[PDB]
Amino acid sequence: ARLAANSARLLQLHKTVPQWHLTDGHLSIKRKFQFSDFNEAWGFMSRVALYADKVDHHPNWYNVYNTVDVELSTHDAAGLTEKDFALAKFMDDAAKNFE
Amino acid sequence: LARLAANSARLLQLHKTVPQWHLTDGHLSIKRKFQFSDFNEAWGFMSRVALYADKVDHHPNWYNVYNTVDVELSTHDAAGLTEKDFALAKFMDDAAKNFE
Amino acid sequence: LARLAANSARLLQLHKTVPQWHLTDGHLSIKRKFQFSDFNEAWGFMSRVALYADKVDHHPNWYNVYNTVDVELSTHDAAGLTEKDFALAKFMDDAAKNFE
Amino acid sequence: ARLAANSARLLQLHKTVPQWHLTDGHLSIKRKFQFSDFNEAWGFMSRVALYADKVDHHPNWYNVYNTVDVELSTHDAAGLTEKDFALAKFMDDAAKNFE
Ligand SMILES: C[C@H](O)[C@H](O)C1CNC2=NC(N)=NC(=O)C2=N1
Ligand SMILES: C[C@H](O)[C@H](O)C1CNC2=NC(N)=NC(=O)C2=N1
Ligand SMILES: C[C@H](O)[C@H](O)C1CNC2=NC(N)=NC(=O)C2=N1
Ligand SMILES: C[C@H](O)[C@H](O)C1CNC2=NC(N)=NC(=O)C2=N1
Repeated sequence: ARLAANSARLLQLHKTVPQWHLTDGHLSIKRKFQFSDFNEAWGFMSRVALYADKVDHHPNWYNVYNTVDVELSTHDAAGLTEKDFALAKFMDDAAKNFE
Repeated sequence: LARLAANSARLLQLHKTVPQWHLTDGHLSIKRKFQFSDFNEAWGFMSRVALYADKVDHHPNWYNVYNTVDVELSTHDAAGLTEKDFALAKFMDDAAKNFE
Repeated sequence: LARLAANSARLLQLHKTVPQWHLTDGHLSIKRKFQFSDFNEAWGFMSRVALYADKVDHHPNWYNVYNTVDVELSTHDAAGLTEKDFALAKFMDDAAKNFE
Repeated sequence: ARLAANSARLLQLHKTVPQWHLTDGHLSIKRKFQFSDFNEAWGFMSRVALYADKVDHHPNWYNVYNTVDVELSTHDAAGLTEKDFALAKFMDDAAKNFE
């Protein structure tokens, strides 16, 4: 179950994915990725897809062209869990390759 | 190419070909929401739409959660609908048919 | 898991479920060659197989040219066929069905 | 039509994609990509896919796990053309992100 706002464990995880913003009573984390074209954006998403289905944890993301806008939270626990941070972390790494 | 006009005859004609889609409001764009069994399908779906989109250089605004993919289409440089939006819409429906 | 043995009863039974596939030679692996209209389909196809493969951690050897995707499956750490190879094979056939 | 072996134009293109080997009477170019896992390999392939269908020119590639083994040539001209080099180049760039 579901990580608590300003919680010790929470802030400790959020340390490792600093570029992501917390909602709005710590119920989720958002971040907005920007890549050079759609081709890059897709390459990105593609890796995230493979990982997501693997660990059975999925993003809510909104792609337009080179933008990919993500908001993450554990549905089944109605807020943040460990899973959301492992995802955000993966995304951050995957996206780093494009810098 | 030239920005199509609301309830225009051209427009309504194309729309007839892609009936599952709702027009905004008015008639600035077209929405539809796909539902597949799982993520795996949804992605198989999106994957093909990706290929087509980069080909014809015209891209969706879609929002994916799990097995649902929620699209809204319109030519940005046209600030409304044009031919390309319906070209897309149709692919997309065909692509999505295979999962029925 | 345990390396399945040639013409073994277990083996033949699974194979019955995935009949379009040819066994090597002998019976170290299983081959099949998919043909779709275009590349776009083939990729839609591969895309889903990708998702599944990284999930179940068991991966194909496939060779893609355009609209044909040519697979050969076998558990490497087992140096022959095992359950996983047939799990795959079946997905793959289902995945590929949607394009008929 | 179809670039000629040791041709001036040929060697000049091949300069820009040095890591690729020439066949065997300059009929095509091969190269073997190696990534950390399949997840990376797919991210790679995914970008190459998008470009390929766009420029209507496709690879012959053979993926196993983290390996992707490519051989490129213009089918319709039975040998190398410009197209093969634009592809190889794209691949090289796409793959560079993983170093
Ligand atoms: C229960 C549900 O049908 C699936 O197993 C998924 C999809 N992946 C998921 N992703 C997220 N973020 N929360 C979930 O509860 C979740 N469960
Ligand atoms: C003109 C522009 O900079 C790019 O070529 C793009 C990106 N892809 C596009 N996608 C959509 N939907 N409309 C466009 O006008 C468009 N043009
Ligand atoms: C044990 C090994 O290092 C990895 O976990 C992998 C890579 N994926 C694999 N794929 C296949 N086909 N057989 C394996 O044994 C396998 N194991
Ligand atoms: C003629 C053919 O059906 C397609 O238009 C393709 C696929 N892409 C291609 N790729 C390569 N390498 N050579 C081709 O001739 C080619 N043509």
